Amino acid sequence: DIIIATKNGKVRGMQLTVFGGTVTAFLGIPYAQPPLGRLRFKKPQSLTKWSDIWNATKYANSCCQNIDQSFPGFHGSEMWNPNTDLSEDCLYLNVWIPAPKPKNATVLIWIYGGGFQTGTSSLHVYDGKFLARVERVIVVSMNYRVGALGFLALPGNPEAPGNMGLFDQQLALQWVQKNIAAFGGNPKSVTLFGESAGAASVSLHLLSPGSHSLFTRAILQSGSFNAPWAVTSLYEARNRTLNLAKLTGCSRENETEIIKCLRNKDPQEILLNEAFVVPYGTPLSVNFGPTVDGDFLTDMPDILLELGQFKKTQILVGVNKDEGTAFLVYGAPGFSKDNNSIITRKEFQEGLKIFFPGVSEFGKESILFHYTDWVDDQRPENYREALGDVVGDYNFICPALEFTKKFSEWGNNAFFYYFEHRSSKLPWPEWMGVMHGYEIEFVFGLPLERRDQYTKAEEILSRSIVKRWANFAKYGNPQETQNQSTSWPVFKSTEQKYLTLNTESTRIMTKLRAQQCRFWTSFFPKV
Amino acid sequence: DIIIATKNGKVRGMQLTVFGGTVTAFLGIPYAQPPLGRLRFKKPQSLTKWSDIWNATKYANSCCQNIDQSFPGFHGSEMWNPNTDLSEDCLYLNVWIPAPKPKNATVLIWIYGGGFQTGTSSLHVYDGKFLARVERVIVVSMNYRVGALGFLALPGNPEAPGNMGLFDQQLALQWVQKNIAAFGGNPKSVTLFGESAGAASVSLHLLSPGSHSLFTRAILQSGSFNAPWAVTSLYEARNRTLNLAKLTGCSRENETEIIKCLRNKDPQEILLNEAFVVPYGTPLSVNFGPTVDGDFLTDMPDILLELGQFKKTQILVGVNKDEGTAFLVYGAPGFSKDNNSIITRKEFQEGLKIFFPGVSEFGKESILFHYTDWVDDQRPENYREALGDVVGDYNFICPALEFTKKFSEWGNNAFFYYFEHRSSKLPWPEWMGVMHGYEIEFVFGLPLERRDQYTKAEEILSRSIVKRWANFAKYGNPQETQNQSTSWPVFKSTEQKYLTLNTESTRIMTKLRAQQCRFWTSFFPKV
Amino acid sequence: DIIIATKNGKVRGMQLTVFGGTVTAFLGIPYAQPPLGRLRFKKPQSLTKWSDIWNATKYANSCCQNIDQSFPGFHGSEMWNPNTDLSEDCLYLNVWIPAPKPKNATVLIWIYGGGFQTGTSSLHVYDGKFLARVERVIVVSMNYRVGALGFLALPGNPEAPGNMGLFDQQLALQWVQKNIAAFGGNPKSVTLFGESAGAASVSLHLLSPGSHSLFTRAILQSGSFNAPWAVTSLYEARNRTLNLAKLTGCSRENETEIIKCLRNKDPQEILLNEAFVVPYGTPLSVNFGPTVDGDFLTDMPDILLELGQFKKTQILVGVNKDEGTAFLVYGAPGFSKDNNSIITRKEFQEGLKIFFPGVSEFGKESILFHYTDWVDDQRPENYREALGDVVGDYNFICPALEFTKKFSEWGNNAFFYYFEHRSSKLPWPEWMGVMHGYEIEFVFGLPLERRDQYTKAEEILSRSIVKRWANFAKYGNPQETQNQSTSWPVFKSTEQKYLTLNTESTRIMTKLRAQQCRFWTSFFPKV
Ligand SMILES: *[C@@H]1O[C@H](CO)[C@@H](O[C@@H]2O[C@H](CO)[C@@H](O)[C@H](O)[C@H]2NC(C)=O)[C@H](O)[C@H]1NC(C)=O
Ligand SMILES: *[C@@H]1O[C@H](CO)[C@@H](O[C@@H]2O[C@H](CO)[C@@H](O)[C@H](O)[C@H]2NC(C)=O)[C@H](O)[C@H]1NC(C)=O
Ligand SMILES: *[C@@H]1O[C@H](CO)[C@@H](O[C@@H]2O[C@H](CO)[C@@H](O)[C@H](O)[C@H]2NC(C)=O)[C@H](O)[C@H]1NC(C)=O
Ligand SMILES: *[C@@H]1O[C@H](CO)[C@@H](O)[C@H](O)[C@H]1NC(C)=O
Ligand SMILES: *[C@@H]1O[C@H](CO)[C@@H](O)[C@H](O)[C@H]1NC(C)=O
Ligand SMILES: *[C@@H]1O[C@H](CO)[C@@H](O)[C@H](O)[C@H]1NC(C)=O
Ligand SMILES: *[C@@H]1O[C@H](CO)[C@@H](O)[C@H](O)[C@H]1NC(C)=O
Ligand SMILES: *[C@@H]1O[C@H](CO)[C@@H](O)[C@H](O)[C@H]1NC(C)=O
Ligand SMILES: *[C@@H]1O[C@H](CO)[C@@H](O)[C@H](O)[C@H]1NC(C)=O
Ligand SMILES: [Ca+2]
Ligand SMILES: [Ca+2]
Ligand SMILES: [Ca+2]
Ligand SMILES: [Cl-]
Ligand SMILES: [Cl-]
Ligand SMILES: [Cl-]
Ligand SMILES: [Cl-]
Ligand SMILES: [Cl-]
Ligand SMILES: [Cl-]
Ligand SMILES: [K+]
Ligand SMILES: [K+]
Ligand code: NA
Ligand code: NA
Ligand code: NA
Repeated sequence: DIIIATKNGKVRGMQLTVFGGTVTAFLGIPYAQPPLGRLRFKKPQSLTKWSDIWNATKYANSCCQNIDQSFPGFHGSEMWNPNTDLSEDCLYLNVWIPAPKPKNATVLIWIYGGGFQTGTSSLHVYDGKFLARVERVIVVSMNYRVGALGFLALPGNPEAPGNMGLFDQQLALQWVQKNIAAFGGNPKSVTLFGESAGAASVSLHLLSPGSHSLFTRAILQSGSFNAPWAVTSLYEARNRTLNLAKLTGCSRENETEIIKCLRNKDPQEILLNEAFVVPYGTPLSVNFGPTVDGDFLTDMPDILLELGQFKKTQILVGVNKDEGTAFLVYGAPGFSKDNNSIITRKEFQEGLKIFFPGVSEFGKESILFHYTDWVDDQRPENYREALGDVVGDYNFICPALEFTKKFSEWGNNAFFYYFEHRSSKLPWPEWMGVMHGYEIEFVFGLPLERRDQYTKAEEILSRSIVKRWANFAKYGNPQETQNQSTSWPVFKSTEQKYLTLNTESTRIMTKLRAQQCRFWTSFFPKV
Repeated sequence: DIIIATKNGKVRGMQLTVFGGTVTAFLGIPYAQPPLGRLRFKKPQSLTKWSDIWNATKYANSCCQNIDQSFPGFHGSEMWNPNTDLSEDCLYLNVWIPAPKPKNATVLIWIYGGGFQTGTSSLHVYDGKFLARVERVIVVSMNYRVGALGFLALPGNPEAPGNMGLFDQQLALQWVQKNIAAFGGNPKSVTLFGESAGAASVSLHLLSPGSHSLFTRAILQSGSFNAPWAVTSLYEARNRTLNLAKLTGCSRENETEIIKCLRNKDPQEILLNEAFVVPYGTPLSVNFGPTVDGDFLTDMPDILLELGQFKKTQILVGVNKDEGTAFLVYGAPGFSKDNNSIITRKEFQEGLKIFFPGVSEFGKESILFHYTDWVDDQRPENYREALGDVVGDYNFICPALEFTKKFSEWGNNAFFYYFEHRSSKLPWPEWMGVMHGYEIEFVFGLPLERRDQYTKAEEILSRSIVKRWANFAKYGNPQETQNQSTSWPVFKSTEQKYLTLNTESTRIMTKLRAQQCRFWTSFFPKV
Repeated sequence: DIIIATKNGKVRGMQLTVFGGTVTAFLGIPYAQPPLGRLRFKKPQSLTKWSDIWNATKYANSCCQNIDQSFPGFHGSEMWNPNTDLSEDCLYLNVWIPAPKPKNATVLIWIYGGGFQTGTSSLHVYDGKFLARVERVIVVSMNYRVGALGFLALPGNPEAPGNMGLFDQQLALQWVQKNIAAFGGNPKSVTLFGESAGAASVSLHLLSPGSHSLFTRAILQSGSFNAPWAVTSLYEARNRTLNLAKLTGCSRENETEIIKCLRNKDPQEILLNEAFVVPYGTPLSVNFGPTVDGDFLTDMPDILLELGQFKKTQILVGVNKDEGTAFLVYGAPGFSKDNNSIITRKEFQEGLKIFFPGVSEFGKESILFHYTDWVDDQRPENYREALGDVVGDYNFICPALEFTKKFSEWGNNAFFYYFEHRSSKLPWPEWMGVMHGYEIEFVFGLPLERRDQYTKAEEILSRSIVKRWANFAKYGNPQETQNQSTSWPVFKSTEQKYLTLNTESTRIMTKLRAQQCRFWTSFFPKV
């Protein structure tokens, strides 16, 4: 029976057996007033406090969200769907601590991705028990609001100010500051890590004055706020809020009246209308996401990045070799997870329409030109691979690299990785390669479980990643020092060294995607 | 009558005459609850407090320990045996202060060696009266628990958490922080110094967060925690604790029950069984020593060293020219302190078995290969000298040099010495050369006593060492500035300058044991 | 009527007219209990406090001291004799402030010289009214005890611990810290300046931990503690105290009894015996001066200087072109202030005996050799000039330069001057050149007074010195920025730039007395 006294009252955890040892799991601790009724669309409000013992022995409700129904029965898509009841009552967090209770352990705080429209902390591939067991760190993860319920913005209006889910994340960091010592944690040694939209969140906490003292350092897996899906302009955000009102029958003259009406809608009516607030979407559409609110974010984030206005600390940043491929089967013509998807030039052309719907003809021809100068054989997979690379380079890899250059130009140490191992168990087909999201199970140490059908080479690779992430969190330096590992150099503009993560041999390389990123970073923005 | 008010009450010292002046000695001040009964195997508990005057006019009990009985009646071994009653009631410390009472004197705190299985602060060669007299520093030394009573580990279990004797040392540093100003000491100018296991302790205080604010700088004489005898793995430590239980009839199912039973054993039964907790020992075996406990030591120390996680301050590190020779007469075949020990190739081979019992045949042939390429004469002492060098280089000199490179790579000033003077009075034979432990009497200034049969050259050498150690403690720079001495350069990786200490001429040299340490440091660990 | 409330009570000043403006002078403010009766030979004790108004309208008693009677009626010697009653009741200080009262003025604190055997703050050439008038700084000066009454040492015995007059100076700095804001001063911007023994005092405050927070920066005019007259060894100090006891009939067995007896002697009996505590003196003898007391001075000062243990701040240091000449007429044979003093080789030889009484024959021949290799003419003044240079280089110039190299090697800015202007009014004869002590009237701005028979060129030179000293005190940089002056470079070891101060043209030169100082600094000490 393990009971911890928190600031707001007692909580009871549960003991788990993990690799011949024990971890204590406190699952579903609340960290804010449930955001219901008059609190829908508002900043999270602080927790009242309880007497008696709160039982943190099961995962809580996931936040309301639309679900992926493109591949019913298929584990490759379905593993990302929520595995707890959906509810507006979802502001809870999880804590995994080593047993015996540690004395002053580093804390790793996970922020899930999902486009800021989806996601939940309770997914199997984010289970923190393995990290707590093996590295003796404490792992924390939180649910935060997503979609319109988390990001609806009528900027400047506190009834719906925008960025509510980012404030949810913030309030959970504050909970760790006030409470984690009771669990044997060091509030002075907190590292945020997150993937995709979770990585873009981590990058925005580096920018938010109110987050600066709530953590020590940051890890960004395939995401950063300068990615083109990551931040909505004030103009598109007001437009979206108003389109949502049109569709739900809540157009009014007074803006506060609009929100009042929106608070009477059932969550379903709101979720059903989210896809249509926009005239054309792509598979990467973020209809309701971070905005410049004058509160969480004081100015356009590209300006803060460029002018050095962010927390000074070390970062670890990385991407997967085939980021863009998972998205091609959610609308590009000629793609299928169930065949080899050899597409024509005409199909490639139509795919650019799917992925770059607002872009001029010239803009799209410039993409085709940069990506279809073949080298040179008449390989049939040319157009299929080019489309995946287009989508991965624009959306993930070039923004990650550019975030990393700009951040390290102000004097701090940065480490960059390129993940290139395809899981032996991936249910998606082979042409999709080393997909977006499929490093996460390596970072959380799932292949450390022998029962679990990963190869030996994969266990060893995961074990080494876990040690490098942990050494980064504790010490600021992602080395694996005992096993003659390749030493991981800092990423500097100029040399731009990065480390490859793979099962065969780990390499130091330079200037990842140099020709492609010159295209996306210096030319495409002008288009 | 000299009485000092401490935090826990009054203590009375005694006045000594030393070189026509006076020193006040407070011998046997307690600094913790005696660790008896239910306190055996636990962290030291803080002192209650007394009324009336505590008389600190004699050395206290030394901690329980096995004694060296290899050479009964021989001063060379017997001078290292305890010279006060053994008792579990042994947590006391000594203070020597100049007379008249100084105003804000630097403090030197001595930590004795003995393998973490033996040792005591009351030995003649650790008498602090000469340093206090001549350099006007205050000298403090403490008894700390050794053997299973000090280092038994069932890691994570507070009944026997491990590292108890290191916590004893810590609690004595805390006593100096709270109390030394009353004696005319500056708690802000404390230097730790220690030899062998005492030097490895000093190096672990550089690593322990709880020790960081309890001292200013560090001196390491023939020892550092990366020496292969200095730290026990969790795995060997649990195994040893359980083997100890088997032998004492204390195997139980509940671990806390094991410890409860262990607390009913007479100390002798525990001491008698210590040698056998291990399947084969060597003369350097440390059966019960420092472990990674999650408390004193938060992670494997080689990781902390490599990643720069330790107190930033100057260090003084050194070794003796023939470290390994003293050990050859505690089991290598063909050695004797009573003859010249000319050994054959076959004897050298068997000696490697004595010193490298768990090592593969290949591992041992690789030692023979590196050390027996003769230059080149057919000198009969070849194999005898090679064995001493093998044992000194692996166990002391290469680990000291590697500690020193890694520590100074993070920006702090380091000074390295090579002691090469054989005492005119050494009772051990000539082939043993400049032995392990025989600088200590020079550091404590014993040859400053003319009555004492050291040569003039030795008095002068000791006087100069004492001044360099004192200048290091007070000022961070071990120079002797008045007598046209050789200026002592800082040790940097790259140049690796060190200073030789000898009676003839003091030299600046580079890259001590460069070829040997490449062997022990980069190859041998792989074996 | 100008009345200032101090910590110890009200004081009344007087108004002076100075160059068509007003200065307020508070002369004779007490700063310690008078050191009489049982307080003779002890550290100064803090002031009780008074009611009613203390009248600070006249200079106080000067401390007991022997007087210079070598040239009765001669202004050149007599201007340095005390011009107020002598009394053991002499711990007072003076304050000159601009009118109107300034708001946060820099403070300059003057410490007079006189061999630590003589001197007083009330001399005409130390009048601070001109500096306060013209630079709007506040000037403070104090009387401090001299001779045995100020420096008698039985080291470690608080009845006569040594350095009492240095503690007098310290207690006056503390008075300025606690009280100067009431006078419109900035306790955060205090510069010490002093000449000869006063300059050596300033250099020892840079070394004393208890003085570190009592001032900001330092100016050293012809003096520093590494000069060979500036510090007495423990051995000579005990010997002197005991010789004093022999002569006064106070030899006892108990040392505290010796001091008790010494406290019954009339001050005259003590002063009369001071010259004889030593077997042979020279004209630069300092019979009772600073010692290493373990209190003011924690270790030998040459060690602290060399190892960088002193306050980190800017210094201004300088010397006069003919330091040594004033001393030749107090005992060297063949010298007279009343003729041209052309001396023979034999007279030069005897003069070395006067100035280097304890030195071997070899030591003295080595001086003759270094200084009498003529260039080359058979000029009759050769030996006369050589003796002056011997005495100035050994006693003042080489020690000042060496202090300045060592101090600036630890990173702080240093400025060095060479004063080479002979006052138009000097009453001493022409062969004595630019004498020791005759910059002081330039620093205090006496030639700014037109009524006063200095030339125009001298007024301008003084005005420029005053501005450079003031800019140094206020800003750390002794520039005169408005009148196209020669920019004063920092003194670095390596280049060793210094500035010449003269009436014609001000020059930047390098490596003052390079060949002579190599002799005194690297060879002579071995002799
Ligand atoms: C792989 O499967 C895809 C997905 O269906 C096939 O794409 C279809 O091809 C037809 C022609 O029969 C188009 O008119 C359809 O509209 C496509 N369907 C969709 C739903 O996009 C593709 O042709 C197959 N490719 C292979 C076998 O190489
Ligand atoms: C020096 O003394 C040693 C120590 O005894 C001798 O070693 C023994 O040599 C014998 C042969 O007589 C071996 O079988 C023994 O087992 C050795 N004894 C032990 C106890 O180790 C050595 O031979 C002598 N060496 C000399 C005189 O050069
Ligand atoms: C200048 O005056 C000095 C000082 O008196 C003269 O020195 C004396 O010379 C005589 C020879 O008549 C020595 O025996 C004396 O002992 C010296 N007297 C003292 C008191 O030192 C010196 O000769 C004169 N030099 C000149 C005129 O060039
Ligand atoms: C944990 O470590 C920090 C520094 O990182 C320290 O200030 C803090 O007080 C520690 N707390 C413990 C050991 O409880
Ligand atoms: C280091 O290597 C060993 C195998 O030689 C393995 O058991 C262990 O998991 C490795 N540790 C890390 C952190 O990679
Ligand atoms: C001793 O020295 C320190 C600085 O090293 C100072 O802060 C402290 O207060 C001093 N104490 C004394 C002189 O009592
Ligand atoms: C310096 O040298 C002298 C002998 O010339 C000697 O008496 C003294 O002990 C030496 N001091 C040190 C610190 O070595
Ligand atoms: C004088 O200047 C200092 C800084 O040099 C400042 O901190 C202080 O308060 C000032 N006092 C005044 C203007 O009274
Ligand atoms: C600057 O020069 C003028 C004459 O041109 C003079 O009156 C003044 O005293 C000078 N100031 C200083 C500080 O030297
Ligand atoms: Ca999977
Ligand atoms: Ca010895
Ligand atoms: Ca004059
Ligand atoms: Cl085309
Ligand atoms: Cl390159
Ligand atoms: Cl062989
Ligand atoms: Cl070299
Ligand atoms: Cl001659
Ligand atoms: Cl030059
Ligand atoms: K090898
Ligand atoms: K010479
Ligand atoms: Na489903
Ligand atoms: Na014995
Ligand atoms: Na006179």
